[PDB]
Amino acid sequence: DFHRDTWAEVDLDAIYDNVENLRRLLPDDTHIMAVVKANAYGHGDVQVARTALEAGASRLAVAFLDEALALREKGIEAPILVLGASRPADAALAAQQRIALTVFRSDWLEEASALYSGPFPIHFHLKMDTGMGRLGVKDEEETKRIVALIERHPHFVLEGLYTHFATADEVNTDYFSYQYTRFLHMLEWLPSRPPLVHCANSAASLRFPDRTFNMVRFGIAMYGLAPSPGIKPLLPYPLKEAFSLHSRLVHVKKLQPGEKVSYGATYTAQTEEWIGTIPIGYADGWLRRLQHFHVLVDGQKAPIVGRICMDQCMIRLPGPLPVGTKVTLIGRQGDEVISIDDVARHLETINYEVPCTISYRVPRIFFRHKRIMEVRNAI
Amino acid sequence: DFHRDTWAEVDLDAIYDNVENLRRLLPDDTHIMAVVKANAYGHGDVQVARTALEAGASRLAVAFLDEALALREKGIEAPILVLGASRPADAALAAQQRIALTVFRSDWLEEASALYSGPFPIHFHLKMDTGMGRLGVKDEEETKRIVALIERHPHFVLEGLYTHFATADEVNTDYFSYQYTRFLHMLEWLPSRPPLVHCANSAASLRFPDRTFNMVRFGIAMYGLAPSPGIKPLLPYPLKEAFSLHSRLVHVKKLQPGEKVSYGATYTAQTEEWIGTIPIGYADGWLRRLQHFHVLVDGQKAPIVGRICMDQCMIRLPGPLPVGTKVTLIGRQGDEVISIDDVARHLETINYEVPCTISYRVPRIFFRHKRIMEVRNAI
Ligand SMILES: *Cc1c(COP(=O)(O)O)cnc(C)c1O
Ligand SMILES: *Cc1c(COP(=O)(O)O)cnc(C)c1O
Repeated sequence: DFHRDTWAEVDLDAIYDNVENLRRLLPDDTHIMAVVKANAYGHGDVQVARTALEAGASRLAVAFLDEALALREKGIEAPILVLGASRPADAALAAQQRIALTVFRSDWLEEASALYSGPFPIHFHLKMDTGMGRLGVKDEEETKRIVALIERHPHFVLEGLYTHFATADEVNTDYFSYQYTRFLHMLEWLPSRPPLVHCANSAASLRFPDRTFNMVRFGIAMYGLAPSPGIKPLLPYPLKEAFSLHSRLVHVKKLQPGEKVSYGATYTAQTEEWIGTIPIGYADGWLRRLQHFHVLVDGQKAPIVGRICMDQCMIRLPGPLPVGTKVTLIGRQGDEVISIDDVARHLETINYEVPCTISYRVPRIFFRHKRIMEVRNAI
Repeated sequence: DFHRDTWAEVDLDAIYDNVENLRRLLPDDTHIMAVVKANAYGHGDVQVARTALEAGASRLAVAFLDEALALREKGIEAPILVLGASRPADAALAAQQRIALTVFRSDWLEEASALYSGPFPIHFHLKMDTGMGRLGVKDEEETKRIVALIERHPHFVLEGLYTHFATADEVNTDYFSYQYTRFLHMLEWLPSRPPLVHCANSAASLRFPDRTFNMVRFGIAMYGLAPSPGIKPLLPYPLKEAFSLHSRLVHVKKLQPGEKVSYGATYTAQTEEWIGTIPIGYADGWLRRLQHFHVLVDGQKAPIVGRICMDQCMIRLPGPLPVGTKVTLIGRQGDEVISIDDVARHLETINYEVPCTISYRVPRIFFRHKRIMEVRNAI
C-alpha cells in the first residue's frame, strides 16, 4: 500500500523478453548471469531476479555481500556471485549462505585461510584486470600465488575467473581487442581452466556472442536500456524498456502575469497561465537539474517551471485540467513518449544512473502477464 | 551490521545542539516543529526526530502520509503534520493515527466529508499561497468556503494555518517582506484565529525570530547546514554539521605510464602512479558528475581518476597505501575537510540535495554522547 500519488511501474514482461531473446542467441552451454546489483538497477531485486531466472538465467550477480544476503532472505535459492570486495572475516558467512566471492589479492586469501576452516566449501571467482584498472590481479606471481592458496585449502574452490571491459560499447573495437587478447594471455597463468570463464557484459555479449566463453554477465540490456547510443543500431534484437514513472496533479491554479513560482522566484508568469503541482521532487531522485525538462500531461508536453523542490515541483499546463490528472515523467502517453535516455540527456549523464537515482521513497508497481502482480513500497 | 566498508555517520550530538540553540533563540511561547521529511533529509527519520524532541522540539513534519505512518510505527507519539497533499479517502487513517493534514482546496474537503463521519477528529492546517506558487489557497471566497466546510463537520478541526517563503534565504528581503505582508492580509480572511499560525522555515526563523508567530518549521539548519550561502554570516549561532561519509581502500596497485583507467578508458597514467579503488559509486549517491572531485586519504587530497562506476571509483594515491586505509568523502581528516557545501558546489546544486541522494544502500551509524548509538542498514 502507498499513500502518495507518485509511483514507478516495472514491466516484468519486458525484462522477461530481453533475457529470453538473449537465451535464444547464446550457445546452449552458455549460462546467463543476471546482474541485479543496486536493487536491480532500481527496478526491484527479487522481482527482477525471479523473472530473469524464469526466462533462462541460471545465476545472479550483486555488488557487495549485503545485496546477496538480501536476495537469500527474500527466498532466492539460485547461485549468487558478489562482484566486488568483501571482508576476509565474512567468508564463513558467504560460505554458509552459498554465496560465491570475487578474489583478486593474495593477502586476502592468506587472511581468509587463517579465519576459515570449513565445513562449507567457498567458491571463488578470480578477477583479472586486463585494462579496466578497477579490480583484479595483474601479474603472474600473484595469480599463481592466489591459485596455490586456493588449491591448498580444503574448503576453497576456484569456480571461475573473469575480467571486465572498459570499452565494449564503443563502436571502435581497438581497446576491446587489447583487453580480450590480454585476457587470453593471462588465462595461461592458470594450471587448469576453472569451470566458469566469463568476460562479457551487456554490450560484449550482444555484439560478440560467440566469443563470450561459458558465462555472460547480463546487466543494462535486461532492463531494456542500450549500453550506449552508438551501439544501438548494432543490437541483434529490439530491447523493451521496463521502467516508467508517474504522478498526478495535486493542485491546479491560474497565475496572473508577473506572478512568480518556487524558490528564488526564478520563474515569472508572462501571461495568465495554469500551473499544476505534482508530488515528486529531488528527494525522489527527480534532481533539481531537471528544471526546464518537459513532462507528459494529457498527451502533451509541459515544462517544469521554477525550481524543483525536495518533494514537489510545478509545471505549466496546456489549460485548466482537473486535479488527479495523470502526469508521466518517464514513459508513454498517447502519441508522446519520454524515455530514460531522454532524461539522461537532460541530466548530462548515462541511462545507468537514472533508475538507480529514483529513491526508496517511490513505490514500485510490478506487471507480469499484463496484470498488476505486486506493489513494493520501501517505507 | 553491514558488510561493505562504506558508511555514513550521523552525529546526533550536533543535531541536539542545533535545536537546543534555537529553543533559546525563540520566545518561550513559540513552538518548534522539526521537519524530518525525506528520512530526516537523509539523516534517519526516527533517530533525528527523537533527538529533536529531546532538544526542545514538540512537533514533527513530514512530506506525505507514508512518512508519518512510518514514524508512528517506529514508536513516535508526538504530533505529526503532513505538509503536502494526501487523499480524501485517507482522512480516516490519518485521524486514527493522530496525524494533522494540510488542506488548500474546498473540493478535497467536499470529498473527505462524505467519506468520514467520526469518531476521531482530524486536525487541519490551512495552507495559504503568498508568493511561493506551490500549494495553498489564493483568494478570500475559497478561504471562507474551506473554513465553512470544516466548521460544519463535527470531526474536522482547523488547528492551524500557514504559508511558506520562497526567498527567506536571500539577503535582499524585498520578496520576503511582500510575502509576510500578504500573509497578514490573508489572515484577516479568517473569522477567528486558529491556535497555531506559522510561516517560518530555517532561514526566516534564524533571521527574524520575532516575526515567527507561535510555531516554527525547522529543517535544514537542524542538520547543521546553512539555509543559503549568502545568509551564513547572518546566522545567530554556529551550526554543527551532522553528516559525514566514509569508505576504505579495497584495492591498491601501481600503474605504468600509458595504462588507462575506468569506462571509456578516459584516464591515462602519465607516470608511475599508485591507484586506489574504493567501494562507492553513483548507485550510492556519489554521482558521475563528481568525476573531477577529490576525497581525503591520510589527511591528504586524492583526486578521483577516470569515470565513476555504479558501485566503485578510483583515485590517485600519494603513494603505496595499505588496503583498508580510511577514505573520507564528506568530512574532516586532520587539517583537511570536505563539507556538503563543497560537494554541492561541484554538483552545482544546493546542500539540501546531497544527503538526500546518498542512497538506501549506505548504512547510517548514529553517534550520541560520542558513542555509537545504532547502526541502520536499510538492506
Ligand atoms: C555491473 C556489472 C556488469 C553489468 O554491466 P552492464 O554494462 O550493465 O551489462 C557486468 N560485469 C560486472 C563486473 C559488473 O560490475
Ligand atoms: C521542507 C519544509 C520546511 C523546512 O525548510 P528548511 O529550509 O529545511 O528549514 C519548512 N516548511 C515547509 C512547508 C517545508 O516544505
